[PDB]
Amino acid sequence: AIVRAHLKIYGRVQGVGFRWSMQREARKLGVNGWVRNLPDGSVEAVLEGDEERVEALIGWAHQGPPLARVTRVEVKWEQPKGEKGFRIVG
Amino acid sequence: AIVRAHLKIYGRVQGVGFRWSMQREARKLGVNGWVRNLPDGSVEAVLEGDEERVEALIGWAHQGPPLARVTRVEVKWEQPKGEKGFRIVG
Ligand SMILES: [Cl-]
Ligand SMILES: [Cl-]
Ligand SMILES: [K+]
Ligand SMILES: [K+]
Repeated sequence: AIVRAHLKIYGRVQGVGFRWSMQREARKLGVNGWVRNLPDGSVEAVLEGDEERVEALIGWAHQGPPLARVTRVEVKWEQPKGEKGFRIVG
Repeated sequence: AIVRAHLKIYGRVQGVGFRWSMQREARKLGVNGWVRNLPDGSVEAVLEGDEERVEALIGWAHQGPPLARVTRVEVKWEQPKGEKGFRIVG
């Protein structure tokens, strides 16, 4: 089924390539959406596509790139909005 | 590469078949470890195996079975211990 996951990711997650690496992984998986930094130090993302591929990216987001140290992820499931491509937006 | 993720999972996560569904998904994916209910209403799990399989299960854990509502997952990455099979402990 097609799903849309809205994430907030916490930890040592800025300045370590999280957004670029997420985008690379989304494009490999065929997941559309976006990622951005928030001013509290967290990362916000929208992941939209086939449930298996979205879940794969959610799981990836608990590890992140080598220097990320994620402590927690929050997911809110949403109705698909027809995201096209995976973009870094902030 | 082999990884080990230690999770605490919060929300409406007990009394919804979460442990049974996680066990099913773990066995499907070939992830080793365990899951248990905690007295504060949260779920604790250890997931160990190939990183792609573990990541798929972590992603699944934010959806859960149909009635599950997962509000957050806390994660700690650990040194693998040699878990074999997945079981429910508590
Ligand atoms: Cl970044
Ligand atoms: Cl259960
Ligand atoms: K990492
Ligand atoms: K659910």
